[PDB]
Amino acid sequence: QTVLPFTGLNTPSGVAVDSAGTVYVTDHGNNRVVKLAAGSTNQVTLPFTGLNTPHGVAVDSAGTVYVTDHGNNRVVKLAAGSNTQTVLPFTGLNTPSGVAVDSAGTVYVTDHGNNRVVKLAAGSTNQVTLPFTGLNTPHGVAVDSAGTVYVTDHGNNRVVKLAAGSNTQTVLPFTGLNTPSGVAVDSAGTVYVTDHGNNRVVKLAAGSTNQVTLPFTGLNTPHGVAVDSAGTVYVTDHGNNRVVKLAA
Repeated sequence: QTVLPFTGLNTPSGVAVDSAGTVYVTDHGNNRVVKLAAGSTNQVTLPFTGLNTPHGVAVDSAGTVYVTDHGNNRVVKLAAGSNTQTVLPFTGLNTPSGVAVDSAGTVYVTDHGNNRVVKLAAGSTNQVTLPFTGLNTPHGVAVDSAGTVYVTDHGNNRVVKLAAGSNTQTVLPFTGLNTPSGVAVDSAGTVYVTDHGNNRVVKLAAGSTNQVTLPFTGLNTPHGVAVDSAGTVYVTDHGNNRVVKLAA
């Protein structure tokens, strides 16, 4: 386990990693989003403005960065190479937490306060509610290359998934979870979950029934998880104000 050379993090929450290995962190307690290029020792503050207790972070294939501005019940994005953020036209959000973006630019948000997950096609002004059932304070969301949507049903200690267009969810065969937070999915379909209440990260290969505990050490109320193209796993060790990683 390697501690990434971020500085000054305060209760960090969301984490994402893009195709170049740049790691994006929502520095929730400082109302900012920072990033660290692969192999770099100096973080960069992204020119977001007006954030308030931000939570989730995502990056799409064009390098646009999306942040759940939780305290303001909104989702904001910033194109790579741009100074001017834009606000996504979501409506009626309440303490939203996670955000994910698929290969078509569709944006998915866990509307945590309303026990629902909503999505917005790129350029649309009309969100739709995904047909999840029985969610209870959902936290994390991820979407894979097939458009399958994965959600940590935090209040119910389970992880559920919805195939693209599918009408009822599948409960993933995790076991023993406790207030799970972040979720990530790698290129092989392996699902990674921050088992926040148990201070651990677990993973489940696609179609497998037996989860595996990753060898992180000393985690304290961890929040987000991300996995890059090399299979390296990144975790926001929220209670310790750090981001740690495990190479495969």
